[PDB]
Amino acid sequence: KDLRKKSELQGTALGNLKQIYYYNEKAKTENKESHDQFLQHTILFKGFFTDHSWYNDLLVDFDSKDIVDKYKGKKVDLYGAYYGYQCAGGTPNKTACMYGGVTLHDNNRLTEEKKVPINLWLDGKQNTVPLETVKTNKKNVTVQELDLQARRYLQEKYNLYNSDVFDGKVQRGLIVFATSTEPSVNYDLFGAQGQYSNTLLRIYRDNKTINSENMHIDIYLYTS
Ligand SMILES: [Zn+2]
Repeated sequence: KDLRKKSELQGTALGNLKQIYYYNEKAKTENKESHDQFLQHTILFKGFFTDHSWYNDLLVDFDSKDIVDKYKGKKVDLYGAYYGYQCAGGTPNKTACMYGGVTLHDNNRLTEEKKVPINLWLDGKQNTVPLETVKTNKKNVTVQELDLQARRYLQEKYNLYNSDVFDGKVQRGLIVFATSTEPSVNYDLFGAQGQYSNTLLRIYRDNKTINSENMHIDIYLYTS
């Protein structure tokens, strides 16, 4: 183990994790481009939202200027969670923020949707997870795209981020994105930093991307 316990999470942090992974809508677009920037580790997509009530622009945060350079001016696809609190950079009051979630558009379409096999163990006992739970059309997919989908299932099925009072029985948990061609990426399900979206989502700022072709996800949940 030696993972964070949900009881170590404070007041609003648990509620906001449920907000992010269960209630909020996700930014999901194909074929966008921009060379606009706010700070040098960001890329500003002016007019990203066309139907949104409150928002207009999307400011994407990356780990460094080096990562920005790989996407700036190129045609890209986006899939990620965004927040409006403590966000600014474009149109005043109508700017939404996101960490990573950007992949190159050209030659990344798979002929058919790839269904990512999920292996799940609740207190050692294996549980069957439907194959259409986590899926993608990208050859190189951000871990964020996959994580958002997996955690929603965990919410629906296990009330992952509900307080104990509300049948939230899982206390510790881990998600592992196992690829055959590189080392695993694994997140502690209760290891987010802070209480708000602006800090809880920083885990995706590295824009970690993985080959979806022949990989799987392992999820280990514990009720104590
Ligand atoms: Zn595995």
